[PDB]
Amino acid sequence: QGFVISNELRQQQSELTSTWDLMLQTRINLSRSAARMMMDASNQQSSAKTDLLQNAKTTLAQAAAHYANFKNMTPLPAMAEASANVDEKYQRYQAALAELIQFLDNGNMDAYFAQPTQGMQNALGEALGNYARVSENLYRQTF
Amino acid sequence: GFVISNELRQQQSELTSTWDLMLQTRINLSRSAARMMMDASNQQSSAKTDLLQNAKTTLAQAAAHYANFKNMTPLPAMAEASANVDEKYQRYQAALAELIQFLDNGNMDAYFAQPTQGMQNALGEALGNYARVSENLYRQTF
Ligand SMILES: N[C@@H](CC(=O)O)C(=O)O
Ligand SMILES: N[C@@H](CC(=O)O)C(=O)O
Repeated sequence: QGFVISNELRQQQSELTSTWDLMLQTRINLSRSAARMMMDASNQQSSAKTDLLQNAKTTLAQAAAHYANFKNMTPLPAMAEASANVDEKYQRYQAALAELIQFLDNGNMDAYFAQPTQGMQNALGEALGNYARVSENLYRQTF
Repeated sequence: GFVISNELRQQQSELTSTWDLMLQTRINLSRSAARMMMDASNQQSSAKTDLLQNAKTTLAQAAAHYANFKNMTPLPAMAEASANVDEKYQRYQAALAELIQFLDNGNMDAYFAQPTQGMQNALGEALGNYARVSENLYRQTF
């Protein structure tokens, strides 16, 4: 520990980082799945793969595993605002990604491309970037 | 308060940003190639050329962050060990840049055939190894 339980803040950032990266690979997988889905316009797309969609399911499960860990460890009262905003945000992005797997799972390319996914993602990154600031800024104080 | 721990955190944020932007580049490229398969009226929604262009941009910013990282160094043995991160980054960056020209030149065969995921994994580990060595090994050793 030390700097306001430095190790703690170090572990939470590790969990959030892995959760974040894992949600990004989930989106990559969906996308690679979608691009390969041959059912568009004047083109046969590419090697029809649903394994990639299955992968998406797995990575989202893994990201959910890490967040579950971030949520069950020594919660600091000062990080209460930052942590909740991280929750307004994670639940929305995780639900966005699942609306997507559900669309690719039923051939609903109507809804898949139309979903404003990037906005949901940015909002989480903002929340995550904010958690990082709070954990250091004026939080590195007292030692 | 130490020069070592402080420069280690600074480097962690530069790498995190690089990694994120390279992941963001891959996502932008993929969304373009998907939109490139049907080409259903390119516009605000079907921002295919626009996603290809954003991919060029996020990759350029990744490059910049790495610049800051390589533009500094006080740690001895660490760097020696972590020439691994540079190798893996050198590799993955070229992979992303090549996918941009394949997509740009409409070479879909080449875009899908490239073993991108293998190169990104290699980098993610190099990064996790950097953190392994930074943590304790230096975070305690000064
Ligand atoms: N809207 C979805 C699918 C797509 O546009 O390719 C996304 O942002 O991933
Ligand atoms: N090989 C490229 C394109 C694709 O396979 O979707 C990638 O893995 O990003």
